[PDB]
Amino acid sequence: IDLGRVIGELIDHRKLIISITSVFTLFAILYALLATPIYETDALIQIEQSAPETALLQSRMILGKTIDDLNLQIQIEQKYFPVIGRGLARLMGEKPGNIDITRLYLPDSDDISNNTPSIILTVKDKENYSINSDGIQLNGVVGTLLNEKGISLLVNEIDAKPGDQFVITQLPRLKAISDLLKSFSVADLGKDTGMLTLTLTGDNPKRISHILDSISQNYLAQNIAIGNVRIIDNAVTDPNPVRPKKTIIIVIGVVLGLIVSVVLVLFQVFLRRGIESPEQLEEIGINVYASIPISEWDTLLAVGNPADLAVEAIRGLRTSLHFAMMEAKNNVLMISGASPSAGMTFISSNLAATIAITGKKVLFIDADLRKGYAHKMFGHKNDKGLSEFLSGQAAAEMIIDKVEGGGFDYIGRGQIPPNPAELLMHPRFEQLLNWASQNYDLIIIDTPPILAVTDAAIIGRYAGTCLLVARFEKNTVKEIDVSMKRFEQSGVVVKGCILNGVVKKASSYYRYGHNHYGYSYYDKK
Amino acid sequence: IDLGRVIGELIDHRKLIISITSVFTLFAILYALLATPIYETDALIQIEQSAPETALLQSRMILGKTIDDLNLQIQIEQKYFPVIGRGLARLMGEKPGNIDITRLYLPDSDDISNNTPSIILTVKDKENYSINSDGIQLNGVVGTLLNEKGISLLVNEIDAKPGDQFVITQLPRLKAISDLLKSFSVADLGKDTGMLTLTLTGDNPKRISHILDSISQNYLAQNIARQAAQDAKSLEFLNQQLPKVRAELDSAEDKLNAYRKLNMEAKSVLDQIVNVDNQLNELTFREAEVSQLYTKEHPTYKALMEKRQTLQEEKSKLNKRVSSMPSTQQEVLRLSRDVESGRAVYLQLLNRQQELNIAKSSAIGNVRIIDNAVTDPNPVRPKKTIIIVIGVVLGLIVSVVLVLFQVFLRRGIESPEQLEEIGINVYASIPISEWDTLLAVGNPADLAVEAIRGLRTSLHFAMMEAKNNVLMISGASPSAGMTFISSNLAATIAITGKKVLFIDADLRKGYAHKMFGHKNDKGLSEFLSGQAAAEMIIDKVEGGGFDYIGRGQIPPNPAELLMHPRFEQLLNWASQNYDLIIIDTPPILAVTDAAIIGRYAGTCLLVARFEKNTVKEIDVSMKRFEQSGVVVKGCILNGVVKKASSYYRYGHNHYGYSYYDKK
Amino acid sequence: IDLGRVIGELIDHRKLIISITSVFTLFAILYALLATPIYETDALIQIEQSAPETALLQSRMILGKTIDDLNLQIQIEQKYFPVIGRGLARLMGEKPGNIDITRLYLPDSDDISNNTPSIILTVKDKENYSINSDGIQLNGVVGTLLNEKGISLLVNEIDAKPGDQFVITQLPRLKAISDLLKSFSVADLGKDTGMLTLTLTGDNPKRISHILDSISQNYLAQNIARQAAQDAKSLEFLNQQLPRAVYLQLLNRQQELNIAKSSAIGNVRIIDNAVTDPNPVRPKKTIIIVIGVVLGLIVSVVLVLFQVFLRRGIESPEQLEEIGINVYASIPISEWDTLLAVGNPADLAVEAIRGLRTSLHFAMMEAKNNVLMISGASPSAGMTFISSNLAATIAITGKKVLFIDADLRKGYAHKMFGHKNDKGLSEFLSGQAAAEMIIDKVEGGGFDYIGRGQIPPNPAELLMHPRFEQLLNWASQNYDLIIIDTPPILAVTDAAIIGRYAGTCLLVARFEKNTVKEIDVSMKRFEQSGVVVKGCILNGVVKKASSYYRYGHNHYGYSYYDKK
Repeated sequence: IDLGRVIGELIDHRKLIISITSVFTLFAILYALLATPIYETDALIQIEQSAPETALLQSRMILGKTIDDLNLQIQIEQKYFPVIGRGLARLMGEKPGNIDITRLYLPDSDDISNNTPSIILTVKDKENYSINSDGIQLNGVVGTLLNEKGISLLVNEIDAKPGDQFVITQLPRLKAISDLLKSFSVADLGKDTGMLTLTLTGDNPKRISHILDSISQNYLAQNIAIGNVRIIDNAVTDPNPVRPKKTIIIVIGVVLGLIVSVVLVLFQVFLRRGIESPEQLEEIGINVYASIPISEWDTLLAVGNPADLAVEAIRGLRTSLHFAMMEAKNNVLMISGASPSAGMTFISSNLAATIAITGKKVLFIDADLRKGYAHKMFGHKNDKGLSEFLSGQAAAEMIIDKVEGGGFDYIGRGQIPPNPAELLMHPRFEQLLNWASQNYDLIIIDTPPILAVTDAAIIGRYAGTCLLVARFEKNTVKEIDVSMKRFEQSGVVVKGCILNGVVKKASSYYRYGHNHYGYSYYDKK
Repeated sequence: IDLGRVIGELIDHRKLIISITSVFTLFAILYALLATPIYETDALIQIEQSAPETALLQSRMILGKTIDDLNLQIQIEQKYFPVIGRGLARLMGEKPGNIDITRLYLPDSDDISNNTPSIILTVKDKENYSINSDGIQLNGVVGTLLNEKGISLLVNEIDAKPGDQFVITQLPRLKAISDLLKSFSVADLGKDTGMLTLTLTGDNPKRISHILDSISQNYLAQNIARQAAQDAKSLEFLNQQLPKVRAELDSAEDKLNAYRKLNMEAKSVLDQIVNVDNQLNELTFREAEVSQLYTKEHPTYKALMEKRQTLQEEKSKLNKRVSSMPSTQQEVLRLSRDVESGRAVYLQLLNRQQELNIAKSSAIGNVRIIDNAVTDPNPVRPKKTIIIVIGVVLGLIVSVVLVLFQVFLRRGIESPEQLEEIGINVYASIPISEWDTLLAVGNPADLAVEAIRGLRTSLHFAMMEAKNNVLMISGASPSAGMTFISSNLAATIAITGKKVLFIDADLRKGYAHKMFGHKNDKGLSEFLSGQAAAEMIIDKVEGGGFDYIGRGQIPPNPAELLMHPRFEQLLNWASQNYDLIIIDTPPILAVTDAAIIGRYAGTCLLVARFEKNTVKEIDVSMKRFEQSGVVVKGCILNGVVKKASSYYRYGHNHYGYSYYDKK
Repeated sequence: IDLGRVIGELIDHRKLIISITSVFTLFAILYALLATPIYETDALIQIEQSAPETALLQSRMILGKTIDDLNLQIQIEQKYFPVIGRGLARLMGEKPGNIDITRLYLPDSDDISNNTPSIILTVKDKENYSINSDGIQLNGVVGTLLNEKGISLLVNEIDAKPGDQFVITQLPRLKAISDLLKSFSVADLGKDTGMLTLTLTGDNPKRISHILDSISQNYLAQNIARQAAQDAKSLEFLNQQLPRAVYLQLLNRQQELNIAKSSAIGNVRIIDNAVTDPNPVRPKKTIIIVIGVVLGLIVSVVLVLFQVFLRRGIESPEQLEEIGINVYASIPISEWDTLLAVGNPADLAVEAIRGLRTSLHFAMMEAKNNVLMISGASPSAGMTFISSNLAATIAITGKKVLFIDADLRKGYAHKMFGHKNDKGLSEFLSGQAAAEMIIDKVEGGGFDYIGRGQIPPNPAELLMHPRFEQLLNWASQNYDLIIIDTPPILAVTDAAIIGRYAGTCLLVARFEKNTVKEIDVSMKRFEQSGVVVKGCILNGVVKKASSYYRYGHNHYGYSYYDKK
């Protein structure tokens, strides 16, 4: 692999790379916007040490006293149904509602697992509200305390709009202490100075500053009730959130999308075996006679769009065949796919059309007695196709039908017989070929793939020329070689191959200095 | 790839390299010349340790005093419309105008995000000015304070030319402290030494030294008041006053609760008066401290009573506004004023007690300011020289990687050597002519015409021992110069006294008829489709000497017209009247017409384009011709350009010398 | 590459190498002898610490007191127009004049263009002088102060010659402190020890020692003042506390504090006062010259290496013979309108052409006819020099030689031999001249020549006329050898047309200018047109040691005569 191969592969998969990278960046931006901003407050404390002050500041004594003072065991969360509701609600601009609760006793359900009782409060106005723990509806009022259903609850100053729901949890005191301890940090900036820097993170900037001030003053009061701790700086909140770090999140999104795109591209590059250029077949010693491009398009393409790029390639194939087919036993050309859906009847029918327009009589036999659909494609008197002639119940003149937008006669397969391979072994097939080799200038035979069924091997003994049809990416070089060796093993010589369905690729161009797709050539008018 | 290869590539792509490098250095130069200069000031403080003092100097407590005295919450920015207007105005010598604001209080929106209210002040003269917060136009005069629409402002000593605009922000005290702290630095410099090296950076050299002087003197006066605080009565005074103020606050809170158990203008004037009361109380305490540690005739004390008189006038106006509003909201406003002023005084006295307690128990005695703050007039940023150097180096690296990519990603033919390696005979390398008449006729002394004459002499030797005198010339891709080559070759072989017929068998995009002047009726199409004879389709080129057959009208079936026996009849007839027939044919990788025609031509030549075709393309064309029974004699490389990379990779550039007597 | 190759390359390029190194060294000596010498003074301070005293010495307080004492805000520079006038004036022995200014007050415009005001003082005699700020001339005298135009100046002791100019700048005190601090350096020789080394650099050896003594004395006075301030504060408190045993005790304490206050000498000791080192510390001339020499050598070697690796021209006949191109001669450079073979028959290039003639006699037998077409690869390859001199050397041997100049585009053999320029080869080809009107006699020659004639508009198509072949067939029986001169084949096609009629064809390759691939391309382009080039003549060979060490031979040839 070289630089040109790498860049060509990247250019080919530029849609996949761009899509995957943009999906990753979209997810990163969606996270950075919808992630709740977590703020930071800090306070400065002077010690006259600082090793035991840290362990006493984070003790459950100070922290629990702070929680008791500020009633931090009453958790209130405005209710948004998804994991994205809070973020987008902040993004639009709706101010998040808060209700001040000072006295809360839930019935202490204290079941096997859920140690934290929780209710949902629904705001009905600025004045009254409703409560539902487990569907039990209660109606309450700001001011007047509520003592009903094992519920004691005191709301002051509801600040929200009606319809808002709030999950209100009475979490245990140690859970609250652990929650405070998780976001509270004590450090010493100088490592030798008496100063301690207290830090608290949280989503509500005012609440965390109040909490850190309370921590500072609880520590101060504990010391005084003596070695003079003094509060240098009270807690103030940085208004810029410290998390989420939007820029690094987006950058990691972009970089990770690039890495995933690149690794998928290399997996696809090293895991594809199909044909990529005619050079791959010509290395094996196989003569490629045309590389037919993809046509973006029941009429024949060589008729509904004679100026199409694929029809031009097929004309090139016709001129190759006029030279390859001389010094052949007869005017019979057997076209065989390598695999099903190799685009082989497309090629044979359009080749019949382009050879017919040159003033030659062409007969298109559809000897795919298993899945042949030429009759469907050309319109049809479906009775008396090839099977009926082979099984003895038709004459040669009764099975030939003329294509309207054609110029070539054709013979349909007929009814799908139960024994397609054994009808073709009848001498009537060779009699039909010998008869048609006098009334027609060219006979093109449609055959099933040789790696599926043996029918093509039987038919190809009576064919002067035999051409395989490969699909551009679907068929492998080894499939073509296996097909030609299986033809040889049965006494049939494949003259060469027709690569079909070629698409424009930069990897081809850089790997093999030609892409093999072909130029468009007309004066635009 | 060797040294000569790389040198040749650099020489060839010198234009791209120079342009990219010059663009990068231009960007670096304009950045270094337009970025705002950042000056640095430094002081030297002597300490009688010093790590607690380094951490206490950078505390919000010490810095907040500097924001309070120097009004650092009033941000004034001279308004330049672009991101570069300030720098280019500095370059043109326009002195940055400045205005002095001693009192600014905005309507204090406090929305979700914009915590910093902003207004725009336009200068009209040396005396009056205009203001527009949110489109509301106001007219103010320096001196006389302005109280309008919940906006209090006092602008003094305006020193800008008329028409100058300024963005005035009242950024919050904590934001002011953060901005100050981000640019402030304190270092002991010895670890034992009492020597503290304070530094401060900023874009105004006169202002940062005032800030650093304020910081140094704040810390100095703090440590001095530490010595006199031990015996001072202020401690006991605060210890007695704080319970009284707390009791008054509790009484006010109880009264507010009893009365409770939202007019826009009422709340706005309440906020105005609360702010005025905070400023007045803080100014009273600052006046006391200054009168203790400074003199009355000191300029600071003069600023103090001037600001006090200003605040008193503002409070009087606010009280007059209150007296005009109905008593129903007046009662609520008075209760709110009492509660908020009690809270403010309680907080201020708590801060006073905190500062006094911190001052008292400081082990450090005499502190002395050795070097007052002085600003280095050479900006510390931008570092112009390194900026321009990085610009040059970055431009060079970018140019080198672009050139390396374009060298490793190119596949087009670089010399006839590439073709002749594959066993393809090149018969001429036609150069690019900088120049509707034929080049071989308009400029018979051209360089490309000389190459084409060489091609003529090479063809006379190639075309001997051929089947006939028919020469088919086919491109490899469109726009390979195939018709240029064939037409000028007909022009050169014509002047040698030979009868040349130029058939244009490109029935798809043939334009030789337009290029030679057209009796376009009865072209090759009409003859092929049977509606014309040979004698009526041959025309004569005026500046030529060779006859030509045009394509005619574009048929719907060019490849099927060309297979007619009429084409071979025409060629067999013309091969007896003419010494040479040259046929213009479409490319073989586009259509198959050339493959059909080449069966009737005794010699066939492909025209490759210099950089636009690949060697693999030429080989694919020759093999596609061979597969149809046409044998391509060789190739004509076309459009060659002079390249040093050819001269170092191969020994020859294949471009060709110019040879005439210069006159 | 090997040792022999690089040695030969340096030997060949010795002129470039020596010239580049010489230019670099002249730059080095010019810089070393014109850069202003910088002297360094040193003083020794001992502390009985050492970390804060270093920062105190370099503080704006001590330095500012020094500048106020010595008036360092007045900067005086002798005026020389170039960046080299001062250096050359020092070289010529001109003692630098100085003026002593004790009081200066400039108008202090302090505008954006000029922050520090400046005037120019022109010395007219030992006493009087003139001043111009921005063109306004004012006359002053030593002694009598000048107070005019918002300018006050007191100049004392002018020591200079008349016509000397001095740029006098008034520096802001902070700028003077910045300048002083830049050159002043405090160090601790022990890194812990109380010993402090003070150094100061500058272009005036006496001034820097005065400044460093001022700094040291200000620092010492400040240090002893600190001990005296505490002692005087204690004494002042005792005196203010004076109201009988306590009275006598306080009197004794007052006397003790007086004696301790006056005994100032304390923490700082000035061991060495500043003295200037007479040898300037900068510019370090010898190392500068060494760097200049080495840099010139490196630059020369790099340029030589680039020229060696980027040259593609022919360097020996063996390069051509590697492909299989027969080289029949290598013609050296002749150091030299008459022919070389006639003006200087004993030249080295003419001897090489004689060797070529004897080689050609063998090469040209079994050829179709006696026609020899000589073509170049490039113009200016020496085609006509070789052709004409070869014709001369073959004509002195008593053979009929016809020299045809078939270069119809830039042929100048007629201008070389002297010309009856009418009826050249073009005129014969154009149909308007006979064969016999175009042949002319070379005067100092011995061979006939046919000039090209008037430059035709179609040189390549005239040569295609059968008249040309008729002329060759006719001349092939009236002459023993026809030498035809053509344009180069990589320029035009005329040589390929003419080579159809020549029995022998030879390419002339210029020694350094042409490339081996160029000669191969030329021969293959000849073959493609049915013309077989017998071989090559390398021309313009020069003597090179790189060839002698790379190849076993230089291919330039010996001179061979008996010197008398």
